[PDB]
Amino acid sequence: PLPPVESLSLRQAIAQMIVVRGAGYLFDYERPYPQWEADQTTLQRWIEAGIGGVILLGGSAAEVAQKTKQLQSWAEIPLLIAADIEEGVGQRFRGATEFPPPMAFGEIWRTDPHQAIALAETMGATTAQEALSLGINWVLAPVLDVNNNPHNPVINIRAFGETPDQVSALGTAFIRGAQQYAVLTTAKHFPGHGDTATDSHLALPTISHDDTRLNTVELPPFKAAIQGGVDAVMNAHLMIPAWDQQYPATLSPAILTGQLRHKLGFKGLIVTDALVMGGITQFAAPDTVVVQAIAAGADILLMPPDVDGAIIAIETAIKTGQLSESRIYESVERIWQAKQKILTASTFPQGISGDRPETRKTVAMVLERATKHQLVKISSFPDNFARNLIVVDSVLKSPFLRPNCPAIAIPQRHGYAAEIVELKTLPRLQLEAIPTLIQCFLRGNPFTEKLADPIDVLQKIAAQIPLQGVIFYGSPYFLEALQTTLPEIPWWFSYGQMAIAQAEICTSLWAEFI
Amino acid sequence: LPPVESLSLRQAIAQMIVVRGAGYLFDYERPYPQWEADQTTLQRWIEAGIGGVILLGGSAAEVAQKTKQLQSWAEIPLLIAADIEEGVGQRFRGATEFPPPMAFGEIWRTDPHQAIALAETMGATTAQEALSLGINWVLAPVLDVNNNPHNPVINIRAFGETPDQVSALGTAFIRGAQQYAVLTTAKHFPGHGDTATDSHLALPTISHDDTRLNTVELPPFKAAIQGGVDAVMNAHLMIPAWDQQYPATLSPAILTGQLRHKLGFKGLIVTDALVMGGITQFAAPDTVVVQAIAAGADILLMPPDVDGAIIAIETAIKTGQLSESRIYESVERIWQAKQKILPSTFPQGISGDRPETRKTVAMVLERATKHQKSLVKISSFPDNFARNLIVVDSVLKSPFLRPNCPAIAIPQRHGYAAEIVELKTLPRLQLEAIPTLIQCFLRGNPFTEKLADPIDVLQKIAAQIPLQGVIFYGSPYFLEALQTTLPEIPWWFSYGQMAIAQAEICTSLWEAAEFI
Ligand SMILES: CC(=O)N[C@@H]1[C@@H](O)[C@H](O)[C@@H](CO)O[C@H]1O
Ligand SMILES: CC(=O)N[C@@H]1[C@@H](O)[C@H](O)[C@@H](CO)O[C@H]1O
Repeated sequence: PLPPVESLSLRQAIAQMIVVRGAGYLFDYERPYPQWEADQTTLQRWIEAGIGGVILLGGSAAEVAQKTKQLQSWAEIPLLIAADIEEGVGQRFRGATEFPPPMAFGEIWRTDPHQAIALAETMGATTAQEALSLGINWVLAPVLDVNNNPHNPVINIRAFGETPDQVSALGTAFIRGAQQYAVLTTAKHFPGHGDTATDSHLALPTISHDDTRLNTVELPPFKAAIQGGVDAVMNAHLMIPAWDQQYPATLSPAILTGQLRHKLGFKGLIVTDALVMGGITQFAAPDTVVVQAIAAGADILLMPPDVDGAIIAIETAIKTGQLSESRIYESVERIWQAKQKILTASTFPQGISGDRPETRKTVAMVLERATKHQLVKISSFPDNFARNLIVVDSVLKSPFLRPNCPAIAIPQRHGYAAEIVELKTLPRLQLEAIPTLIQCFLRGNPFTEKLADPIDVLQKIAAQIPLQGVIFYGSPYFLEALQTTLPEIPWWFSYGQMAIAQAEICTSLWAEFI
Repeated sequence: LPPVESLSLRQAIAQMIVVRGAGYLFDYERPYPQWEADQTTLQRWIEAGIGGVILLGGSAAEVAQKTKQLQSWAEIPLLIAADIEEGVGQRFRGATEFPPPMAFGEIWRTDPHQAIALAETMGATTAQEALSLGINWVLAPVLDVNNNPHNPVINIRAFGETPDQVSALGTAFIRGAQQYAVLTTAKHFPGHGDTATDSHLALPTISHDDTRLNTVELPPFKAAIQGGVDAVMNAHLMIPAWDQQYPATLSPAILTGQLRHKLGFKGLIVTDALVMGGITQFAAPDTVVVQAIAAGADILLMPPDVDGAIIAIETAIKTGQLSESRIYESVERIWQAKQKILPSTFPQGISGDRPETRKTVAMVLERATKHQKSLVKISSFPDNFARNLIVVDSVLKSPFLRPNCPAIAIPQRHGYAAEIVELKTLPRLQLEAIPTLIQCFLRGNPFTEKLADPIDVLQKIAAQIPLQGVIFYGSPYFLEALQTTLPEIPWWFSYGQMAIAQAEICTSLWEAAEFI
């Protein structure tokens, strides 16, 4: 059960407003990012001190099930446990179901809205159901950003489309689908990251548009989701000069309170986007940030750089009259209302879809319909006489490439043998001139300063080398420039980078056990 | 367990079979569908009375789920095996990963007493964590003596280059694991140590006489037999001196004569995986299986066709080419082992952060390490000014490389930006000229045609580039060539490829805003 609010000490109350960051992996030494991800002693200590929630990245699903069990066992007040699963729990945690990125659904809506809505619906339902089963009760999604800028490095295919109505529908469908289970759902990133070429992880972006446009494009998904009863809204770190010329949205009273809590009438959790992000740490000190953000009306501080001193800063702000105890508890009340929703509810593996056919088919359907082509069928050759050239953003970021994955195995049956290189390395690579297939896995994500421009390196290569064809996985936006730069060579494209998206494409083109 | 005679001849036969499966809970997750039984097949074969399963892949948590699942379908408890040579964590992450056996041999050169005590800790921690996950059959230690520095498949998987060295370390590992109820397996009799040919690809030819075999190859295996190793796995090797017509796997002279009789091994005699090209190029799947049992094997590991093996056996019993009493002899020995294996529940039993365990791993890596000069430091540069060139065998085969791993992160802080490339791509890559650090993780393993040989391509790069240093992880065998061919470039070497090994070496060369 949940204890009455006023029974908390001012410190326990403040602590609730803080969400820290762990790893899915059980042990300290497995942590990929020890700078940002607390160890067990620090995590237990925080939870026993009343920390409000934990956001987890990394680990197999079976592990997260084990982590969240452990984490919850240290908590007197049940923890909000969040993970960013946009593409489905499978995106974050191997062993759960990964869906194709939202922009894939975007396609289907253009052509067939009634069906697109319904897929997003079960996209949300399944995401919501598997999450509960891993012990994750807070889904930070849907992304409601309207992507108007082909060059947007951070949002890109994470988005349901380029127009507000497309995004409105497909985003509320997802919320509707998840609403079938008890998990918080999160609209992000207010008031939309849609238009920039700049990534707020790297630096502070500025969207120039005025209030008229802002209500015309950026806002409606958000309006829709709030009327929808989305549980939480995560703002981005952005300069919105038409609303505030001083502060980024994270720190602005006019934005978080004036525009959002008041004008749009959002009664849920206003959540700062991660507070360790380059965009914001560059703007102000970690303590200025926490206090100013609460001032601005944020209910939840997501991943503050210094947690121990942040609580202390808020305590000191409260004594110096810069904030008041009542303010803190208004935030607790909202936190209670959401912790109330999550307490009503799955034991791993039970609830994971797995080999369940109905799910596998839904994933395959979405890929198929969202696909884009020129039909053409390419050449076959004898063993290792040809080259399957796989080009990826980073190799440490390419989990979708695994031994015997369709993108490798299939072109191999046909004589092309795989070479895997990073797009940044390619230009400096001297290729044997032999029939060659190029598959680029490239898309936008967090920590992408600018998108991939394979077109130049490719044209150089079409002249140097006998291209059979080029497959693009991930971002669509470079097709326009591909058809224009190289009409000669046929191309195929899919939104999915995953094994089953690979299988579909590669098939259409036509011994090791350990 | 039920009396041995309660089993139908079909179930007796079935106990002699161990099939391959993946740790991942679901079918679509299997990286090797051809060899790895889907969940339906696995359930059918188990209910038919199959002897055991061998698992590959999955995190440790994933695997505990799997094994619980598999034992539930079995009336006779299954042997469940994985090849955890390097610690359960080699296979299923989340469990403990030890540096490879050779690193223990390295220590043994200068300080045998420690090296033996460390090896025993490796054995005990490995048995302990295995039990935790539901893995009762540890296929290890490898007893091969690696004489041949060019040996592709064994390489650093061996505890060393001499019989006395392997016997000591190998038996320690055994005595360590003997603190828990698990089967230990010696591999791969009569030792895969000296060949340049990987038996996964082709049938190795072994020209050594009987005397040489007893001098080098065998003595480790005897030490383990007197030490009580529960099972002995045999290699597919043509040893004419022993059998003119058959590989070790299919030869009664070798398995029955040399192993069972001459060495008096009373445990499980296990074939090497029967899907390997070394054996399959030799005979049809059904001949292979019956000739295997003929020669005295108690366990048929991963027969290429399972259902067809059982038929083929039943038939040969009819024609009396095999014998029914001969099937129950092997079931006797399987009964003896299963008697033993009859734990604790995951995450309990997993060492995790236990500082004794973490220090053991760290000490091994640290005492096994090699560097050209007493101590040397590398220059530092401004951000993204220099090059960190990571060279690996295969990118899909390199799980020790993850985002922000020390090998990437540490040089990064000193201004060397990451570039990852496969050794096969390297000689064709024209390098930008900035001071460069090269780290190649290259080692012997299953499915290796030839040992990766960087010496030539490095030498070419060395003349064209301001090379700061070369670091090798894995196989030691090219260091002499490095030292001779590039005496002016400082080098560092470590047996381990994992985070902790990168961390150690890289830190020593000198003295991120990214969260997702
Ligand atoms: C614009 C953007 O990348 N937003 C993400 C947000 O979805 C996520 O929840 C959090 C980190 O977990 O902050 C950012 O990394
Ligand atoms: C020479 C060699 O490496 N043989 C390995 C053996 O180590 C392994 O235990 C077994 C089943 O996995 O068969 C082969 O893959």
